[PDB]
Amino acid sequence: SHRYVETMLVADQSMAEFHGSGLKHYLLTLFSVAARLYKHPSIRNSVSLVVVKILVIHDEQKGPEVTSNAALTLRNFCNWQKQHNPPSDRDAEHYDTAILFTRQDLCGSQTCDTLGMADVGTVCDPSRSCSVIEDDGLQAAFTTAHELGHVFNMPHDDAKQCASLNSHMMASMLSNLDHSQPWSPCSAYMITSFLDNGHGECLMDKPQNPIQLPGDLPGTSYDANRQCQFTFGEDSKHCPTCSTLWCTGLVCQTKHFPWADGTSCGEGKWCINGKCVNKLVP
Ligand SMILES: C[C@@H](C[C@@](C)(CS(=O)(=O)N1CCC(OCc2ccc(Cl)cc2Cl)CC1)N(O)C=O)c1ncc(F)cn1
Ligand SMILES: [Mg+2]
Ligand code: NA
Ligand code: NI
Ligand code: NI
Ligand code: NI
Ligand code: NI
Ligand code: NI
Ligand code: NI
Ligand code: NI
Ligand SMILES: [Zn+2]
Repeated sequence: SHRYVETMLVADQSMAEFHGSGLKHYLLTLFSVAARLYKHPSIRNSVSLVVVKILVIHDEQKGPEVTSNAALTLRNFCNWQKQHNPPSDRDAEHYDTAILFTRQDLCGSQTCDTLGMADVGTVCDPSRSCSVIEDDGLQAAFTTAHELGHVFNMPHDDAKQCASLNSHMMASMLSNLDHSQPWSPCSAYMITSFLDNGHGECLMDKPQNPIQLPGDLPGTSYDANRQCQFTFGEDSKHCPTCSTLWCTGLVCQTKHFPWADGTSCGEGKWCINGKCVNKLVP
């Protein structure tokens, strides 16, 4: 059976100001990458992330209170998004989940290494189906997949329950993603059970005129200078391939993330899975 995750994307005042007019393309660029990831066969389910609504909070007072407190920010946003969801799924802009994006540096009690936040097993509960994502660059696309995993009842891959079942999207710490198997067996089992138990019944309807997702690779929209800007601010640029984006700040810096797929790395070549390869595949 085919599940469709009708989504409202929301950007706060920090996003509007930082991104200007290009904000909405940026949000859908990030979300198209998430959608691709959920179409990977390793999830062992048929799941279509679709956009039915986008809100930009130009005026802070017209949005939820956003703070460095990542937990309090999720809760603030989860309460706030209820007033903007039409009561019936028959409604066209009715959404099964809501995601907030902020330039704000998210922190837990311990560090500000926090990238994102969601409760576990909330997808068909309109009071609880929410995520907040830190915009630290195109890599936030993967924070978004991760958070939605939690929303789909996925625990981290080092959770005790994942032992006999189990590099993948639901890792508790950042490292090299297996591009041939983005989702672990634990992950597949856990979303599969969640849906089998009946907690994905809201996802069966098809969206009405959903907001169209970019079909091109993200690096086609955004060159390496732009990617450095997204992560390090507008004055940053690409440091004088593909494996690690290094950026100015001659002083250079990196969040140890690859160049986005599609990023030009010479005439006739672009990045694909951290490798500079010919655009005309043999
Ligand atoms: C207690 C929280 C832990 C929390 C907030 C930790 S975290 O913010 O550091 N975090 C873990 C790493 C994860 O990595 C995503 C990712 C994967 C591949 C690439 Cl290529 C890039 C990226 Cl970005 C992002 C979120 N956390 O896990 C939040 O989700 C917590 N919250 C919910 C839980 F279910 C468990 N723990
Ligand atoms: Mg890739
Ligand atoms: Na942070
Ligand atoms: Ni604007
Ligand atoms: Ni666009
Ligand atoms: Ni305020
Ligand atoms: Ni594995
Ligand atoms: Ni400037
Ligand atoms: Ni360059
Ligand atoms: Ni470092
Ligand atoms: Zn997590």
